[PDB]
Amino acid sequence: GRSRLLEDFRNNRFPNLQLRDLIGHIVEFSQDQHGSRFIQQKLERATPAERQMVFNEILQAAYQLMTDVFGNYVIQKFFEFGSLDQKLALATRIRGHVLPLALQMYGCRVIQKALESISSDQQVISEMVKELDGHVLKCVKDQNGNHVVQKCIECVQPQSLQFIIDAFKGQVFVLSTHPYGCRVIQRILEHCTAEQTLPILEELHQHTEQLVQDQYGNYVIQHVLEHGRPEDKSKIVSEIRGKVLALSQHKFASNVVEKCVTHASRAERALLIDEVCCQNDGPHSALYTMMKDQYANYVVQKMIDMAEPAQRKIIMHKIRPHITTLRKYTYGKHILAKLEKYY
RNA sequence: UGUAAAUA
Repeated sequence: GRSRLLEDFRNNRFPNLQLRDLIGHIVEFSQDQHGSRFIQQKLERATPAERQMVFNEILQAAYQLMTDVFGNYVIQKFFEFGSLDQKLALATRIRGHVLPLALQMYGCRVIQKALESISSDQQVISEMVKELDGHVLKCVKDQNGNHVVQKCIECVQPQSLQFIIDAFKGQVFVLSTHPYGCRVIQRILEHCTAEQTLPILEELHQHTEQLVQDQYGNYVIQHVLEHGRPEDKSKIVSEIRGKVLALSQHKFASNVVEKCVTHASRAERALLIDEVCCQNDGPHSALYTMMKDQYANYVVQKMIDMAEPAQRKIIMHKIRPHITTLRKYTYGKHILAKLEKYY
């Protein structure tokens, strides 16, 4: 039941209310949208004794607030402004309940806030992260849990995350096409050890042809091209070779092709470009097709940018006559710029 | 001229 004090506050009868006046009422106010915003605001100016007064009360109902639409922000504010003993005490209230919280709309924010707020070497977060063991795939696919999984990878020591890696065994193809999985895979590639990522990268290479044309998979492949080891870059490039023209005209894979052109060796780059500028297969100039394609024109620009002088001259000579052509097409109207300021 | 997730 709504106390008179909260009713009175919601009616603006206490225009200069001070945190101290909420003794006994902290939990009630935290579950109220306006009272919660009030407590959030005052915690940022509150003295330490005042924070502690509020803390003593929030600790008593911590789990309840953590899953509350408005109270979860009060909990988060102590992960922001509390001392370590306070944070650890609150995290103690998460422990035992990590899985349900991680799947809960509000609880999942609390968990991420703790992970960002408490040093990874503290026994808690260790205990907290292990609670996800046996539930990793369910969390990864969940709209709330997938952020919790990403935050663990971002904040915790990679060695303790071996269970996540094992969880992904044989699932890297499927999860890379997944709206959240692809994000989880990318955090793994950024944060885990070369030993842990070995099996991930293996499965990525196995399905590169399929992943470069996927709405989410294309991002995972680009990530390896931008941040991976050269030997993995080289593997992805070998899958593109022979398929430049087709993949260049593809909404998703066109992007992968650009990254291949950028991140390949000079030798590899030259062979990719050769496939476009200096070959003959059909009554059409591969370059002509690409120039004015909505997606491929971007690939052509990267090639012009990255080409050796020789290959660039040929690309320019083969575009030169098609000025009027380009004119009509929207997409040729950056290629034309480079042409004019080259001749 | 072109693609990326859950609170008041």
